[PDB]
Amino acid sequence: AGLLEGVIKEKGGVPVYPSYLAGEWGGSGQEIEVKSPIDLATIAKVISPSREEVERTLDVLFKRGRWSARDMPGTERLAVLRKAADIIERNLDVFAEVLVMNAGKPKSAAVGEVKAAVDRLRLAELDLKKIGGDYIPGDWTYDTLETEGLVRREPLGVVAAITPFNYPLFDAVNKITYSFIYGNAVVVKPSISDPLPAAMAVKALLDAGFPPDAIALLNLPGKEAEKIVADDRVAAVSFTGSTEVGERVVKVGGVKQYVMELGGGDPAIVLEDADLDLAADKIARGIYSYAGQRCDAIKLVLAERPVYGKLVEEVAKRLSSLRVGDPRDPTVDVGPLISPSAVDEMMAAIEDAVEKGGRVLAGGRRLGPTYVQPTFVEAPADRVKDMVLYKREVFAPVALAVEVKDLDQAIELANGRPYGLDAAVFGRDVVKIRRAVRLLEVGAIYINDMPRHGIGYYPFGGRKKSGVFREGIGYAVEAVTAYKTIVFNYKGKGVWKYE
Amino acid sequence: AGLLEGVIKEKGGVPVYPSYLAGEWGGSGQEIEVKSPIDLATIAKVISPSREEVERTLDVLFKRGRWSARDMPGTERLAVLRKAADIIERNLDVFAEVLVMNAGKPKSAAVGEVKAAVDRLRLAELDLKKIGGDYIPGDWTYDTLETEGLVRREPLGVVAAITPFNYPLFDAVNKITYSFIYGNAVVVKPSISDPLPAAMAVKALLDAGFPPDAIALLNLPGKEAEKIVADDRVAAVSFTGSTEVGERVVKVGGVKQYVMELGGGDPAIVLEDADLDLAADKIARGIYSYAGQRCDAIKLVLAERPVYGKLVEEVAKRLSSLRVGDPRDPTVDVGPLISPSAVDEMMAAIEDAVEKGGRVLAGGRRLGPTYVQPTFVEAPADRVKDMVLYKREVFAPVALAVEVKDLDQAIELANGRPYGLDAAVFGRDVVKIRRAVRLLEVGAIYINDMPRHGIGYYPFGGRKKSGVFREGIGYAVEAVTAYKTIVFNYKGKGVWKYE
Amino acid sequence: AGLLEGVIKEKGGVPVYPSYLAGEWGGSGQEIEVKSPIDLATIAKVISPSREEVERTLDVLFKRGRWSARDMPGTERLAVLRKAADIIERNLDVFAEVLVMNAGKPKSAAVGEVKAAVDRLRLAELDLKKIGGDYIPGDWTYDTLETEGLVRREPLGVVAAITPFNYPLFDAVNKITYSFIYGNAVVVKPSISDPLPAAMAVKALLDAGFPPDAIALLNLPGKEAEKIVADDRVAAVSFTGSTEVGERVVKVGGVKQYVMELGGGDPAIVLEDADLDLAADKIARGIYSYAGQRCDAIKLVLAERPVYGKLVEEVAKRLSSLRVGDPRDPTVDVGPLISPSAVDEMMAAIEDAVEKGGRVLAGGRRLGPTYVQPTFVEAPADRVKDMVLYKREVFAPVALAVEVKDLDQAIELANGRPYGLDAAVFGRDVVKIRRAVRLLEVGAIYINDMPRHGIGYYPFGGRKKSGVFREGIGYAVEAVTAYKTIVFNYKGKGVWKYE
Amino acid sequence: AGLLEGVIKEKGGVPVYPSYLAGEWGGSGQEIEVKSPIDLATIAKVISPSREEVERTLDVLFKRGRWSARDMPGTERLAVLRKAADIIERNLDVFAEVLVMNAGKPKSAAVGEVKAAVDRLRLAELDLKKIGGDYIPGDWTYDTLETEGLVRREPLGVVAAITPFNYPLFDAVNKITYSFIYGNAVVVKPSISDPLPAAMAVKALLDAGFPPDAIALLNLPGKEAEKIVADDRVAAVSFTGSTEVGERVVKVGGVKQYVMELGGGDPAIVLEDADLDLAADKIARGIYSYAGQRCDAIKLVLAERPVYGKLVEEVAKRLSSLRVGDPRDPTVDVGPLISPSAVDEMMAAIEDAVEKGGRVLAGGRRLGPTYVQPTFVEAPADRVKDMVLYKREVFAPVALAVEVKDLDQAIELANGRPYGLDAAVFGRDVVKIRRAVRLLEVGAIYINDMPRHGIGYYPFGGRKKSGVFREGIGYAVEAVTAYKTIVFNYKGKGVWKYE
Ligand SMILES: NC(=O)c1ccc[n+]([C@@H]2O[C@H](COP(=O)([O-])OP(=O)(O)OC[C@H]3O[C@@H](n4cnc5c(N)ncnc54)[C@H](OP(=O)(O)O)[C@@H]3O)[C@@H](O)[C@H]2O)c1
Ligand code: NA
Ligand code: NA
Ligand code: NA
Ligand code: NA
Repeated sequence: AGLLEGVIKEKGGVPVYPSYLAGEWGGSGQEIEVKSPIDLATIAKVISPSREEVERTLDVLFKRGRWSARDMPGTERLAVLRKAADIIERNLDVFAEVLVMNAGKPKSAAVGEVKAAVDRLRLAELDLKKIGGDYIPGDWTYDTLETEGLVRREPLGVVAAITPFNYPLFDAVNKITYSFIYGNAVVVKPSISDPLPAAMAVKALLDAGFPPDAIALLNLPGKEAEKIVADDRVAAVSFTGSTEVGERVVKVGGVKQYVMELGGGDPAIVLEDADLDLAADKIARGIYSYAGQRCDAIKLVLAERPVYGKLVEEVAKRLSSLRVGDPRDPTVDVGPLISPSAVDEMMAAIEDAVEKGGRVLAGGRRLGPTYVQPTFVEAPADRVKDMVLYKREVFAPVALAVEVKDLDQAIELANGRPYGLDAAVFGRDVVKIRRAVRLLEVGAIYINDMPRHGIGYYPFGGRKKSGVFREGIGYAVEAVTAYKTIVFNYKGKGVWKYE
Repeated sequence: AGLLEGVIKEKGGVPVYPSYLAGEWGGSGQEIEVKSPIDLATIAKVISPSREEVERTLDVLFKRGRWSARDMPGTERLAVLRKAADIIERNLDVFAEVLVMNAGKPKSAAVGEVKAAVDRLRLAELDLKKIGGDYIPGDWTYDTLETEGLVRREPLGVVAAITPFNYPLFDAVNKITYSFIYGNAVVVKPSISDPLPAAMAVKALLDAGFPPDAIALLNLPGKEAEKIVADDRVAAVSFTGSTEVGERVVKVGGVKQYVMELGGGDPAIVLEDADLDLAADKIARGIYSYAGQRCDAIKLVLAERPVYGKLVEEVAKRLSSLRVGDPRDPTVDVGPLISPSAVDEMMAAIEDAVEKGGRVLAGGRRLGPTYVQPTFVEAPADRVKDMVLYKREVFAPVALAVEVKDLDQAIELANGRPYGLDAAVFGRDVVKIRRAVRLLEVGAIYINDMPRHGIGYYPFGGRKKSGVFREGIGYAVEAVTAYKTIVFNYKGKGVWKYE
Repeated sequence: AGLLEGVIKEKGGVPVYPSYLAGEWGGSGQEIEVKSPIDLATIAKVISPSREEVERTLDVLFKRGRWSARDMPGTERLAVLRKAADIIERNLDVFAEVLVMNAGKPKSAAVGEVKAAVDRLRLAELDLKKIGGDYIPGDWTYDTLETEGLVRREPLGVVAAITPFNYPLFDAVNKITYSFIYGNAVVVKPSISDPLPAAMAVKALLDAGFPPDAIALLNLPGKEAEKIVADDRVAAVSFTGSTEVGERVVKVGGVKQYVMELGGGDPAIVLEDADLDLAADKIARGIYSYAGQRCDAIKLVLAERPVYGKLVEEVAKRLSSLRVGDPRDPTVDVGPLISPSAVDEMMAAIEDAVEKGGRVLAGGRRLGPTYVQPTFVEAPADRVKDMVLYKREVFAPVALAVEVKDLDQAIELANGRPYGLDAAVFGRDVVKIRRAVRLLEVGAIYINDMPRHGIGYYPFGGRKKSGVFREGIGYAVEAVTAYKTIVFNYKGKGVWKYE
Repeated sequence: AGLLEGVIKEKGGVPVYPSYLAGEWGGSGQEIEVKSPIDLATIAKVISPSREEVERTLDVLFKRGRWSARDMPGTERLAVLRKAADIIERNLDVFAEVLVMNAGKPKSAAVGEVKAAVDRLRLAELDLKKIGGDYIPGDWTYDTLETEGLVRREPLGVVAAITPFNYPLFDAVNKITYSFIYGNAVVVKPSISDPLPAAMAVKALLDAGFPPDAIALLNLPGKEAEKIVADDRVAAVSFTGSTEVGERVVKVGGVKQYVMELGGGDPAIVLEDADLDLAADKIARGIYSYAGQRCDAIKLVLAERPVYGKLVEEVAKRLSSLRVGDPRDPTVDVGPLISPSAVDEMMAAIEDAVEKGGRVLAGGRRLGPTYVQPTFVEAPADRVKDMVLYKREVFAPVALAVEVKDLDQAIELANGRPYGLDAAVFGRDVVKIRRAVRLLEVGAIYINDMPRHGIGYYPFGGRKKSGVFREGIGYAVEAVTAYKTIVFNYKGKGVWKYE
């Protein structure tokens, strides 16, 4: 309704969302139920495209889309993105409501994501900061004398944007924005769990002037998307999700440009130096925000001997003084988890930690099929490494607390997990901070703040199992664009006189 | 002998080359024969490492190598590379001889490759031109106010360098150089066809001071290398070879940083504008150099109506006035092809073209199991697209000639092949050149010269089936290094006063 | 009136414009008459500040202005500039009218300048493209081992913007924009001939939120401004004007950062290669626009033997088929010159050329105290160098035409003038274009178009007598900002382990 | 002798050094005595060029030099610089001896400067890191659609390098290096006090292949150099010296590119946070090195209440435990000052401080016409600002010590001097360091180390009275090079299809 006026179809009491096939909304494949984690009820259905529609869509994106995007000058592409931002902003309440219902996101966080999407589109002007190239004069080698080089970038063509469930709106808008601003066409494949915010974002872009044959939104479940990733007309794949699916995506994709944001959690380190009030506050937030369903959620806290006591005590208080339930009461702090399955995994991970010597300091109580209390588990350094909570990413509001003798042990334990997305360090001493900055094997280190990618104002991405490459204003150009070198030969042509 | 004094083992009349296991030369796996394309005779044997030695080597590279390379300051790494250059240069004749014998490379081209390897090492100082980073002040967004960002690069750790047969020495030295200069350890896996130049380059590096536990040279045949690519301790794979193996490599590798130089041939375009003498000369060279066993070899010539006649006539004359045989007579122009199998493919591709309306303008005659004349085949535009010589890369001295009505048809035929490595354009008119530069889908375009990557003074790499990412002085840092972002939070700390 | 509602004072029938003293509009110094070149009539008066008000203003800019600008975060500075753009745009007709009346600018050119000013402000977002810095790791020298460097930019403080008469509105808005976006305070000193557009731009900026104590507009005549340039609180001087005043400005200023755009005219070269229709069209425009009162006006045309005839013939036709008179009839092409004195100089320069063998091909007739026909004077190469029109910049619609044997003579004659602002080259051949690009000693070379700085989308500035440094989106940051290096010492601190 | 074999002329027992006139050594102007501060004895004479020789030299540099430098490809320029480094290095003892005798430099510091000069030349390869340019695509504005921009740098032509007495060798080699590597010709004008090291450096460069008509060395006393600075053939002036002469230089020069390193001293701040042992050590060194005749010498120490006592006590001990006398005994720590006049100024400045409430904590005793003890004077915050030692730069081994309540007072007192070259901050807390980094108005801030420009590995330069622009590896290109923009117009030419 409203923005999706003539798109959505009320059939049998439940709104039915079609796929956008690079020209027209539609689809003739199986219909799929979309549910809310708030009550496990079916709030909508999405129409998945058939084999033939996928083939036809890719064919349109490749033969026409690449050129519609590329032949639309940057000044107009920018106007399209800014208009889209206006359209989403005036529809703010409706975008937010869908996030709250479809993703189980607390009202204030749902509003924050819509505003992030708006800002991202509006700041596409800043993405131009990394547009340019270089001139390489040839007289620095006898072999290249009287020769000359120009290097610039070019859009790759068709970019596939695969998105996770925890940021259904922002991630799709972000990927669409950086792919399009440089002249690419885009196929969006949102999570089948909450594909609704993506449908709304795309329509807004189409209403804003986005070349109709240069974008596609396909409601394909999991491995149904493999046929898109594996296709030669898709020159790049921008994927945000779990380490496991990412691995499958590259193996199916083969050679192409990839940006793989594979999350995992983040460790946070507290030096005897830290303002514990700031630290406790930021760490508590990092642990529970959106019920820990954030790639940059704090999963492990490492604090030096002299502050471990106070720090862990303060965080525990803050976590237990939270409010669970329905995401609507702006008084509530934590909503549900995307699936009861996710809560099961969390409970099993807490028992594991307890069996291995871990002790719950806050939470630990399941409240429903999709509800749980934010949990903080204390654990001795000599036993934490074998705990599931440490070796894996348990996507939920749960973190471990470990007392350490010094920075070297903190760094060592922080690097001991298989991931390397971000890390946080609270403290004041420049030398210890510099050491941690050099040795933490992660894409980004947050000094005196909890990790927060925001809209990518600062580039972010993983190391180790957390993936490869970065997203960020200006930086994402590297994943959806290729270099083009032009070498000019003026040997013996009289341009230079021996030089 | 000499440089390989105590390494090589004369066993049963044939020198036996061991693998370098990141600490000691050795190996206890199968021994493999290395032959010369000049006479199909066995000139040496290489010892391949066993499963256990591969495992132990990777373990050394990962646990110690990363740190030996990284903890050696750049100033010393540079001294190591410059010393290696001195060592290879004083052993020039011996490095060249091995190239001529093992690769079938003509004396002057073998000398050129050794000199390229020397220059590459010596110019590692220029690779530093892309060392730096940026400062991202946070006051351009209300959300990032009193915040601040630092972005820099870091070596990934262990880089796997897989190399082709056509540049056994330069490619290994190039990959080792750019991986090491930034602080990485490296596993080199050369072609099992001519692994000898690599063994000599590595020893020279080791004699020059290259951290002994930071490099490895494994004589593994084809799929034996898969276990290296698939290992999690290998953070990046730099591969130069065929499209097919590259595809297999990524599928085995999964998520990691990749530089894939997958070759294919290059098209060359001649406008009615061109100096035909320069064009004929450069195109003839591009067609026959090293018996067309160059990724940047000219495989297709497209010339406008008014110059097609003269141009094709001049190139034919130049190709037929060449001399085949043994690579030793500096009077000789073309040596043998790496295998008789490669010549078979070439002959079958020439008949195919003839059957589809193609006509031989020069060459076409096989001279031996590994010898053939450089061939130039004329073909009508309306039938060339289905010819094997057009649809595939026939690694041999053979190119098609096609008359075109204008630039648009030239561009269209040039883009019609599945590859996109380089393209050449001879002509003078700025407008037509700019159009071709924009529309040719290739990593690099050479204006008025045949395509030649040289030592990578200008970055190069593919598009389409030719691969992804670039190699070049300064640019290769992108494939063997990862970004690291440091975000500092000074909110409410009094650094700024509302700004 | 309107925008200047409570600022302007109707006194004795003529509007009186006060100076803005960094806080309040006012002034108690002599009043000065502002006239129109259209009828030599007094259209307004401006109040110049007294010695004391200049001193107090500088004191405010220095003690408070630097901090109001600097402590306003970039996000707000940008909002201020965008609001100012909205305000000027809705007042478009009024800004234009004042330009037509006060500057003698033809209606369509007056509208174009207001729109340029609007775009400049609106695109301040693009100026951020050159914001960043670099990280300089210290391990590339033994002396700097365990050391590290950060380099960034900082606003200088108080920037003095001195502007010419030919672009009274755009130049002030441009200088104010680039100085303010980086955090500087600004003192604007417009030409006393047409200071009205500047007063209107400043008020619009103040209405938009520009820190009131961070900007100043002083109506000081010529050498009265010297006291601003010579003051130590002025850290930078951005000057656009004649070579002579620029020289005086630096000598008075002493050591400080300078951007000196000193104009002079531009030469245009036509190769036998050129599309003469495009060339004739563009060159005619370059000669007459705004009655040649443009720093980038074409003052000399050099065409090779074979096209000289047609080219000069076409330009002559176009120049004589123009319409002079009052700048209001959108049917009119050329308005008056700023002063009768300027027309006198032009007539004397035409006779000089004639006396030295020059022949008028178009125009030559004076129409009034401030009116003249666009003139094109033919001249033999062997005598042109001593003609006033060649050795000087005669700010008027007048250019020389000279036939040349080849490119080398064209380049030589083009470089023979004492200026080096821009040069234009029409032709197609890449080699001849590259040669001209290398040898023309000018800040900017326009290929196949007349020179036009526009809003500085491409940086521009002089060489030789045309000055030093550049203005342009992103580039002007170099003149109003200084570098700041931070070197960190971690020697023996355990950050690095010998590296 | 040796290197200066056939150049120097033994006349009347004292070696006579001629000027190098861009082609031949010689000169026919007045001869001038060069003395040693070690014994006030005449150690040599230099021949100054006559009016005519200055005119002829400039004429050679302009008409031929610019082209000899520019037309020598970068690869050869680099070889020239590296050869020069070899030549100076093998003549190390002789270069050092002359520094010790002519400049009064302690043996170990004289050796350090020769080695700095050698490294500078040898690392000219790193200056290439800032060679490149940018491509500015035109589709981000409707006005620039189908347009395109290339920006690169070009040498200016003839650069004048004026050098101070405190680094007679390094400063000349540094300026010559960065001016020449980019293709400029250079006129060197060394201090008339110690012009000998410059003569030796130039000869070495000439022996190494430096284009003979592209360099000049003129022994002109003070204002005799004005005729070089004021000449239009000199496109840039690189000046290192006092604020006063710098001011005179620009006023004489008028419009041109300038790099003005005007020194002044540096303040050092010690937070209650600092390792006082490191601080005391570094600050003592910063105060006395080369008898404080360093632009980056510490002139003021500001330490917070709790460490002021220990810190000042430690520095005093270190300063008084030094050894004065003759610069030869490697056991000696401090040699003489360049002139007795310089010592007079120092003594008068110490009494002034004492009269205004200052108290000597170390030194204060004059030992001879050119000898003095390193002095440390304590002073109350409420009276220091009016002391000569604070308001001026007393080029000598003398600094003030002031106790401060906190960082804000330290920052305020540090910014209270009229200079702004460098500042040092010792401490650990990131927040206080960041605040000081933002608010100290200086070109460079050294964290936990004394200020040391070294060879310019990190760019350096002044703010306020300390001058404008920077010198440093890579950065100096900005002062001796100008931008060149090439704008290509393809409007309606079919390159782009509406974009
Ligand atoms: N900012 C930096 O990076 C830096 C580095 C090192 C030194 N410095 C500063 O520079 C000064 C160095 O000592 P210095 O005593 O030799 O100072 P200086 O007198 O100012 O040195 C001036 C240089 O300019 C020449 N000169 C003097 N008058 C001139 C004129 N009217 N026109 C053209 N050139 C003229 C001098 O030649 P004569 O010798 O013939 O008079 C000398 O070579 C100190 O204040 C120091 O702090 C700054
Ligand atoms: Na694939
Ligand atoms: Na893998
Ligand atoms: Na001054
Ligand atoms: Na001058």
